[PDB]
Amino acid sequence: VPAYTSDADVGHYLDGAPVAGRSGRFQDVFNPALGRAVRRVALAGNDEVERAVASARAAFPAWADTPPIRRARVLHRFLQLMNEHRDTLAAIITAEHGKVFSDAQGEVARGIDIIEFACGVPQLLKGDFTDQVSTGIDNWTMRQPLGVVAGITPFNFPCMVPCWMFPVALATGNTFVLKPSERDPSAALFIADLLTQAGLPAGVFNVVQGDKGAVDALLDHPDVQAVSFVGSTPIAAYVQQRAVQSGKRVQALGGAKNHLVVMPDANIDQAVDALIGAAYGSAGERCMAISIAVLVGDVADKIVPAVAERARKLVIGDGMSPEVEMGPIVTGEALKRIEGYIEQGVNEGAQLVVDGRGLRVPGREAGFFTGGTLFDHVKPDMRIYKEEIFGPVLGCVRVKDFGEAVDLINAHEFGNGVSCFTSDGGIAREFARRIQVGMVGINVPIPVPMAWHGFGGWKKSLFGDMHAYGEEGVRFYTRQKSVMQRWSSSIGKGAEF
Amino acid sequence: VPAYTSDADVGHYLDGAPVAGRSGRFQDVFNPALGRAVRRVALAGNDEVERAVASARAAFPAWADTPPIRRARVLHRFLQLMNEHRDTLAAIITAEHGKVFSDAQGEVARGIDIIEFACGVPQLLKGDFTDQVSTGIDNWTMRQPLGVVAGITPFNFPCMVPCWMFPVALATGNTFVLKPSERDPSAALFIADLLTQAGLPAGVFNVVQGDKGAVDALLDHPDVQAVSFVGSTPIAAYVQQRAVQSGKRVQALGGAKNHLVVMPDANIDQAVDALIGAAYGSAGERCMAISIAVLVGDVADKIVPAVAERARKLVIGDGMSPEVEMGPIVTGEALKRIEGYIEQGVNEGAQLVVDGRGLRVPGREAGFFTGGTLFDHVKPDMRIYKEEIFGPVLGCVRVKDFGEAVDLINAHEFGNGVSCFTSDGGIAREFARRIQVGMVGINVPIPVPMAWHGFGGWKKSLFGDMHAYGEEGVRFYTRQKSVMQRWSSSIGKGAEF
Amino acid sequence: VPAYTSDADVGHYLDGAPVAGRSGRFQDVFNPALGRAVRRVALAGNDEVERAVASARAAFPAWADTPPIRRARVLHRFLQLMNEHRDTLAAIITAEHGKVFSDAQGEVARGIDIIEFACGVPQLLKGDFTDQVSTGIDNWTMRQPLGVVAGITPFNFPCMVPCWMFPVALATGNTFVLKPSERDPSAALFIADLLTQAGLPAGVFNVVQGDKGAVDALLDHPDVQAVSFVGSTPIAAYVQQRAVQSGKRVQALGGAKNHLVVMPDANIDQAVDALIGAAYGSAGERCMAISIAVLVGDVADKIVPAVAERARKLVIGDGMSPEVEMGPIVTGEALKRIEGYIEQGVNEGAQLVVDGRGLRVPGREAGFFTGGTLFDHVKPDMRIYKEEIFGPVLGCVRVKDFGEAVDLINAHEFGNGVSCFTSDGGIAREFARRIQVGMVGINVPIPVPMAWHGFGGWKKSLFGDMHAYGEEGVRFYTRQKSVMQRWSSSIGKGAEF
Amino acid sequence: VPAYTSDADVGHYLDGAPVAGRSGRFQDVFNPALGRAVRRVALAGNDEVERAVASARAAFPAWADTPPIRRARVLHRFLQLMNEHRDTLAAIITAEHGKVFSDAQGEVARGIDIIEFACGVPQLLKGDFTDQVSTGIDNWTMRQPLGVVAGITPFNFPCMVPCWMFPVALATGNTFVLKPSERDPSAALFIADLLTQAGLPAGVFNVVQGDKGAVDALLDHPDVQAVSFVGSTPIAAYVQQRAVQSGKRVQALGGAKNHLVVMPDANIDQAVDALIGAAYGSAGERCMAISIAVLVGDVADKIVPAVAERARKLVIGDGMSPEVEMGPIVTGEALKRIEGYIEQGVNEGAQLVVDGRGLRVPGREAGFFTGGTLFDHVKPDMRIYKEEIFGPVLGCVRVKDFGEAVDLINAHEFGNGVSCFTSDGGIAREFARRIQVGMVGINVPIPVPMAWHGFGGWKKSLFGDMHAYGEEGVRFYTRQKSVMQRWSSSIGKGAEF
Ligand SMILES: NC(=O)c1ccc[n+]([C@@H]2O[C@H](COP(=O)([O-])OP(=O)(O)OC[C@H]3O[C@@H](n4cnc5c(N)ncnc54)[C@H](O)[C@@H]3O)[C@@H](O)[C@H]2O)c1
Repeated sequence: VPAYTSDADVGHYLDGAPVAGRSGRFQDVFNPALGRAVRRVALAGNDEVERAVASARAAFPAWADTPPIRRARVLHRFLQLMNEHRDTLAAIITAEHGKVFSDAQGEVARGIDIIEFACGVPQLLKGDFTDQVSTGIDNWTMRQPLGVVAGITPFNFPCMVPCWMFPVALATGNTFVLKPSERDPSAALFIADLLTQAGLPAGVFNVVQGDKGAVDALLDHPDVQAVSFVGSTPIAAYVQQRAVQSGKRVQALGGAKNHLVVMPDANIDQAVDALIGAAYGSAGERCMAISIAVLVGDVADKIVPAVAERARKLVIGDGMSPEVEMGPIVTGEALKRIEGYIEQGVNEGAQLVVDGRGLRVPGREAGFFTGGTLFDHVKPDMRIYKEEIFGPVLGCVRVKDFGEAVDLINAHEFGNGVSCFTSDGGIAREFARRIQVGMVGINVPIPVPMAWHGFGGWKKSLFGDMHAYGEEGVRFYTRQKSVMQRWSSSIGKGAEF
Repeated sequence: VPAYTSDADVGHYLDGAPVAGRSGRFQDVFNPALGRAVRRVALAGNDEVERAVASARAAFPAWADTPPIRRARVLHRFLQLMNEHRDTLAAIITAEHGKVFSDAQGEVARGIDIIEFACGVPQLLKGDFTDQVSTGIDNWTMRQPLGVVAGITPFNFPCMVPCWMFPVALATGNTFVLKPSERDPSAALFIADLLTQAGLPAGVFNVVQGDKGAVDALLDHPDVQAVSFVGSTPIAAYVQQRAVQSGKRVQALGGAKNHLVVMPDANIDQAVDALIGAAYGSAGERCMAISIAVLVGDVADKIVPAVAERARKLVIGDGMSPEVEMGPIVTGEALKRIEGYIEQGVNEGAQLVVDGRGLRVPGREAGFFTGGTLFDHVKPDMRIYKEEIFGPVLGCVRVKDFGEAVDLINAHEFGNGVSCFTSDGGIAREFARRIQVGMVGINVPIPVPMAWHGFGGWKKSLFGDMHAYGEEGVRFYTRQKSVMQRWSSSIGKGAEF
Repeated sequence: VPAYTSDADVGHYLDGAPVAGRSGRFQDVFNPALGRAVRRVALAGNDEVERAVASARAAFPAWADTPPIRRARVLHRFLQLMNEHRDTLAAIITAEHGKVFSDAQGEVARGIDIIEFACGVPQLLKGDFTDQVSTGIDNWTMRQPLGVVAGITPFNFPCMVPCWMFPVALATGNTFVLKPSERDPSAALFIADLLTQAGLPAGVFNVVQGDKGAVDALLDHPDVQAVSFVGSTPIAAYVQQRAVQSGKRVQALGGAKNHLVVMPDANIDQAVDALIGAAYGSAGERCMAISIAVLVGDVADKIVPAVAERARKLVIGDGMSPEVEMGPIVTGEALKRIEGYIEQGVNEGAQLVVDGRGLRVPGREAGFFTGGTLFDHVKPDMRIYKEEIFGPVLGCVRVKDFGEAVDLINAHEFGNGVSCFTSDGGIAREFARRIQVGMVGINVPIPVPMAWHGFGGWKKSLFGDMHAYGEEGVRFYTRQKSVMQRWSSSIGKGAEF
Repeated sequence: VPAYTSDADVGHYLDGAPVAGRSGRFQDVFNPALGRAVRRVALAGNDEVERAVASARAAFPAWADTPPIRRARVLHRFLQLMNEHRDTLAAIITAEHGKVFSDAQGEVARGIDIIEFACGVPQLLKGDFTDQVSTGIDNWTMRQPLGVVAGITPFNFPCMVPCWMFPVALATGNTFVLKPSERDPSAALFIADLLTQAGLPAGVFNVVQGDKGAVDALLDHPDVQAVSFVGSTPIAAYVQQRAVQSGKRVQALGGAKNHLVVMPDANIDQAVDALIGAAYGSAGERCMAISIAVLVGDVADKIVPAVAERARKLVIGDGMSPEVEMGPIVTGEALKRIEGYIEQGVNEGAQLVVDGRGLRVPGREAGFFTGGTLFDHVKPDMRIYKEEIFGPVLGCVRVKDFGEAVDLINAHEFGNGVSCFTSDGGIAREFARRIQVGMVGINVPIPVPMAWHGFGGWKKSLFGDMHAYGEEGVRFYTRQKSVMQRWSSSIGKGAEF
């Protein structure tokens, strides 16, 4: 599969067709491996957002009246098409985001998993029927679609996060307007085209490109019923407040600071492999990336020297090269912020075991590249421990026993993911049932739940009370109706009745 | 059972014991049938709210560690005690609220139904277990309690609405702080005493009396996790906004304007009986009360003359008299507001078929009594159609056919309850699946769902995305955790392993 | 699509490849439209059955260890292949069975529906997890595959009935041996080939052709765990007895005698259309075919004259002709038995309104053709009312009111399907909740439940206690295991633990 | 609580009242601690069985028409009564069965748990409702009662096993006829009296005493729909065959041979305590009793010497003495058979570490008493390993590693219960998912599942395909009905419609 190249402007999607921007405002889109802009993306105004919402509202009733099995068959055709063109989408993601090609393939596969789950929506839409609640009265419940829903997605997963939202929403009978991240929008348009090739009626799925202005226009529109958001914690709080102020259902996912605990009885080699992978995959630009390593007892001297040796030997380069393990950062501002965090960590007393600054890649000297960074003797009061770096920086914190590690983890402001490596059943049971984290792994560095369970963190990692996809996602996109029924005597109509 | 009389001050409940107020501010509590104050209720300050929250937080961990079956057994003993003392509670409710004694007995029975449902919580807390999601990895989910939750309840159901909230919350493993309506608080204290007699540990259930100040103190406290509110629409919106601003889970129920549709093929006598009962039970002080009668075709001339004849013959008096069908209004200000609504309805062109103003009850001349009021030829642009009166006022709106009635109902701002009387299966099916209302009745004037389904309206009748009690109530009070587990080889420990 | 022609012998399927018979015994296979044999089918001995069972048992462990999502993906590829080659399978079914081409297409579509449901097996295999049943003890359940299962299918649905069984059994992790009807076996082999093209491992699905001897060999084999059977009532009882005697799980479906009730307030034209279709589709060779019309009140004179007029105008001929509505009978012996039933009905006093005997089709004079037959004034004591004819014969029974019809239906020995045509809600509710029939239709002549509900009749129509496909089908193919877990203190291993 | 004494004849229960026997045949009932008969029990003939079945069939329709919530309230009152009189029932059980008083109290508590689960039947009877399966068609399922069901129970649990059956059957809407064990029938009558005091209508619950003749009369009766049986394997197979031959739903539970595995990393003291308790509680007369101890590696020398030391120090005497840990055997024939098994074990080469024969209890010299017996070096080919002794006999089998123990357990003919003691997570996971046993314990000697999961073994331990109580028990007592509904246009009735 050849590398993705294109210079045309990136527009919006409306009525089952691409449309060029009309506001006159554009933003450059960079190739991170080259360090220069390659195309532009239009920034939609209020009128284009209103046009997309009107199209979705016009399309909603007929799509809602469609039986769920036919909607599932449309999603089945879309799944076939997605399996057909996975390499092209992965190449687009590598070109714009900058991750490794195999990582993009894995992201596409993870989105296809959610689509596979959504294909079975007739089973998921079962209501409850109760007969003879009193003498001659029956009572049953069902769930019905809301209307027009909106989704706002980040840059690090331009394909998987939209697949967390739109398949289930379309399966339950809603219409969707998507606002992708402006740093890598092309994938969204690609997906929309595939949705049109699968037989989806026009207006059911629309795309608008833009920034904070388009988000505010979406949040203020009275014809929008629900909002799903994925991003950082402050923006999630702002989105939740503004959407609740206008009377909408909101779910918003925030940031993370994920810990991995190594017990004295853990497998050392597997723990080192897990730490390396989960800390330096995709250059640490994942919500489930491990950023703090908690070392218990005397295993620290068996972990830090090994991990450092693996950190210096990472292969860094262009994402389309097969042997490359880590790609560049998305933008230069993010790279500068990561370097500032490293400088702050050095200034506040943490030991800099491995320094990744000042990296030059041959043939990619202008790319936004950096090396892996490893700290030691990190303290809870340091800024590199409390704040989210979102880069290839790993810190090590040493504790005396299991209870100290549990208390340290429970005191953090984030509750997204946690992992523990051990061979003892009782320790695993107590850690699983005592930790204040939404997603827990036992010898699993990145515990992303399956498509039929749902994704969601605790504390400041989630604003709302429902999770993404799964049965939680099904319930978020529908509203419950109850019906109580009885009849009187029919002898009036005739003796036969 | 004798009438309830008492002159002691009404205080708060803390640590399994009543406590007198310490702020120094009190509010009078009236007997509506007599028209004069009979006791006082203390208004808690910020310090007393903080004390209650601290007690609940101290009690939370041990109660959460208790197995669900033992919590269910505590609730079972509480159910036995509630069945033992139902008449005393009903007499208290009649004395303070002013409803008929049989109506109070029905309210207590409806609360006991929710307690009966909550007794079966071990079945409801089943998680999902999946084996071999990949080779050697298992994945399971569970739901865990939130912590300290708060409930805010209105005056019209001083017993049933608190039973919508605290039984399920206690069954799932939370601690509860209740803020009852200050117009009739005594019942809450009674319930708390019963909860202590059933073996509930101290601090798990606390009561604070007060007003907007106590509500703000509860909404601002950082140790409170969830808020449940029942009341009018503006206060519900205010509560939701203020609680979301501090990062809490919120559910808030608002007002209503319930319609009943009479089709040309309906049973006339049963329709008249249903209209009379559902419009003039409890003096129209119910969220599920019918306030608009929609008459289709030529049945209007068969409905209005009959209903009016029943409206003039209502027996009105003190709630403890067995023959009385309707009691007084809760306060004199509410009576004045209802009379103002009647005057407005006369001024705007509606025909006043039956006028209930200027009623004097022999022996209860100082009571807040009023008669039944019936309007005719009500239009959608009138204020008596758009706004909630919350009194014994019924208006009649005439339409030409089924579609006009459906369009009229779907254009209202409220979506709480709706009813339709017919003998045709297709009309019932289309009405049930097309109406934009949360709770639907077919020949059922007041379609309150069963304890295992849940209570909730649509549009401006509910702020949030979860319903009260049932599985929705169970999910509102818990948070989901996912666990993924795997193990490595054990050959290192020995050849036997 | 051309008509299907082939003269090769029909063999068995083993280890992912066709195999020729080795017993030396064959049976002729007829083309019903031509009236002559066109090919042969081998009849397997005991050794070939044992070979198939051994292959399935050898393949079972690896297939059971496969994660459910990969099995679902194999079924997804099989679904794609089935959608690709539906017309060829329909042509084969028309050539051997003799039904109309559109009817065969509908049968293939109905099987594809069950495959679509089975593709979502990871959701269906969720167990129950409960935490802290007592202090420190957890309890969870799961369902695991049985092993080798066997299926026995009739002639009238050579594709749909096997799809009732093998997709769910393969999804839950079992291996399958199929014994198709010897009258039309080719479709089974076709399906097996498709299953091999989708990536199914060898030995997971095997086919053996034969007769009572092969069935007895399957029922006596100690390595077979479960048996599913579809056929007539006496054979179902025999199969259940013989399989239970050897300690196996059994489900067996029997015969039917389906009634349709016409109320005085029903739509006459729609009732006539439903009666014609459900009585003369596929020449009455369906378990859900309507064979008795129950007429209530004075509607009989509006039903019998119309239906008869439609019965004389049926177009009968070769199944590949587009304008043909009814095809021939499967064999000449069945045609002779149907004619004997008609003669018996004439002899016992029923009025022969329309006689279908003595039919000659131009160009198909040797085919097993017969016309539609209509009786009137049928009594419960007649043999044409009590016994199943399984042909294009419809009888009419007149009753006075609703209760008489209900009592008549509840006294029959069969309980498979029932239908009622009315416009009254109360009558529909009472009929649905009072009738002693497994499958009920309100204005639906053939109420076959959806893929996510399950298929099953009552009384003599089913031997066992579980239904086919759906959650019932999932539970039939799995066994439940419970696990209770606890751990002791880990302080012995170290102070850190 | 005083010891239970009574000399009146034990009769049957009919129409909510005790009735004396009329056949003229009686059987003596022994006090095992005294060794002499104390009363008689009548053995019902065919006519009395027919009378009980007729009474149940007469009572069935009204009980089935009762709403489930009222049936649940009847069960709630019964639960209150059972909690009130638990000590009297325990004393009766101790007097007739001969177990320790605390053991009888535990049995009563375990039955009360099942009653508590059954009190929540309205939630469990939820059907599935699906809207718009096609355009204008809805489909929903429900479950309805079967009719008259019969239960047959053993001697070792005269209270708990009947509570496995009749509460769920009554909750789902059936009528029950009970055939208790003739060795200790009084408890059944006691329970029936309590059921009458709770408001149960007459004829819903009937009791018949007897033996094989009464069982055959029950199995042959055409008005009985379902049979539940608990007992030994040969009788279970006979009952299943005879009940299937007459077309009934059957579930039958058989015998057991439960193994406990001790790993080298297990806690030695806790393992010894578990072995002693689970092997010598209730004199080994439990289906979940541990009869084989599997010792892996070098732990055998740390287990056998300790266990033997505990086996010689057991306190044996009358069950009403507080300090007694083990009571006598139920009959003298059972004691003789146990002694014969011990003699056979000595003859076939097993080492008799501890011999319990020749025991004399001071003051109870005529009682059917025996001591604890411990064998060592037991082989799979011995009769004491393959056959069920059902007494206080424990054998020890030594294996080399984990795989040998798993292979040994999987080769047995019984699959009821299994336990494994270890501190390693991976070993526990592999043992739980690989063992061919229905009920599994990790560090739990007796893994009886909770009331909301269900009880059932595998292989020769269960005949049928459904388990006892839980959702399996709910599904066994009900049959599923499907309803598909649609309506035509209503414009014919009028323009308004
Ligand atoms: N949707 C439902 O299920 C439901 C049920 C019952 C009643 N209601 C509604 O309740 C209303 C009648 O009850 P009410 O008159 O007691 O309602 P309300 O709005 O006064 O709510 C009562 C509660 O809110 C508190 N409250 C009142 N004003 C407040 C303020 N400004 N700030 C903060 N807290 C404040 C009170 O102290 C009390 O605890 C009607 O509108 C009726 O429709 C709704």
